[PDB]
Amino acid sequence: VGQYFLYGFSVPGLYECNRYPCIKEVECYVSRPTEKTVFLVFMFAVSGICVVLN
Amino acid sequence: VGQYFLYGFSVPGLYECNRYPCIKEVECYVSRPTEKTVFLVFMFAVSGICVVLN
Ligand SMILES: CC(C)CCC[C@@H](C)[C@H]1CC[C@H]2[C@@H]3CC=C4C[C@@H](OC(=O)CCC(=O)O)CC[C@]4(C)[C@H]3CC[C@]12C
Ligand SMILES: CC(C)CCC[C@@H](C)[C@H]1CC[C@H]2[C@@H]3CC=C4C[C@@H](OC(=O)CCC(=O)O)CC[C@]4(C)[C@H]3CC[C@]12C
Ligand SMILES: CCCCCCCCCCCCO[C@@H]1O[C@H](CO)[C@@H](O[C@H]2O[C@H](CO)[C@@H](O)[C@H](O)[C@H]2O)[C@H](O)[C@H]1O
Ligand SMILES: CCCCCCCCCCCCO[C@@H]1O[C@H](CO)[C@@H](O[C@H]2O[C@H](CO)[C@@H](O)[C@H](O)[C@H]2O)[C@H](O)[C@H]1O
Repeated sequence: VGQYFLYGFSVPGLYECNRYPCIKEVECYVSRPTEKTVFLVFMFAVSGICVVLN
Repeated sequence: VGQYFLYGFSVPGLYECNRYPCIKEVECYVSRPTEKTVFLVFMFAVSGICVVLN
């Protein structure tokens, strides 16, 4: 449940952030999103299989 | 009238712009605003004196 609520399914390649150091909203880029989301989906499937067995 | 409507009185030292090349709104800085606005005010005063004489 925590993994589902925290990370989700897909990893956004493009992010928009606006904190104190940055004067206005800025656009940052993430590296290798596809591999991260694929492996996250695989981990979620493995956890679901383990839950079903339990 | 054209000078009053176009430029105004004060020259903003800080500008906020958002055009097609710039993804989001960005903050640009102007150099020597005080001298520009002072000389513009002097030119406006000279034009007003000339208008009064005319
Ligand atoms: C032992 C058995 C029951 C395991 C079954 C595994 C499922 C819990 C997993 C396997 C594949 C997963 C799917 C793979 C791909 C996607 C697309 C994905 O779409 C997006 O990321 C874009 C849309 C959105 O933001 O939801 C939404 C989740 C979903 C349906 C996943 C939902 C969860 C699924 C069905
Ligand atoms: C022959 C005689 C009638 C000439 C008179 C000259 C005036 C037309 C000029 C001289 C000084 C000028 C002033 C000098 C400084 C300012 C402050 C200036 O304030 C700002 O820039 C911030 C506020 C705003 O945005 O209006 C507004 C215009 C004003 C009153 C100017 C209005 C026009 C004035 C009165
Ligand atoms: C052992 C048990 C552990 C229990 C753990 C419970 C953790 C709870 C975390 C609460 C977090 C609240 O803040 C939560 O942040 C996440 C991610 O940061 C946001 O999540 C959002 O962005 C992430 C990526 O950043 C996307 O993958 C997701 O789909 C989207 O919803 C949630 O919208 C927000 O609700
Ligand atoms: C010989 C006669 C010539 C007649 C000339 C008539 C020119 C008319 C120009 C119309 C322009 C309309 O666009 C006009 O742009 C100016 C400046 O770009 C804006 O002006 C705004 O920004 C400028 C600085 O950039 C400030 O100094 C000004 O106080 C503020 O109002 C006006 O808010 C907008 O109305």
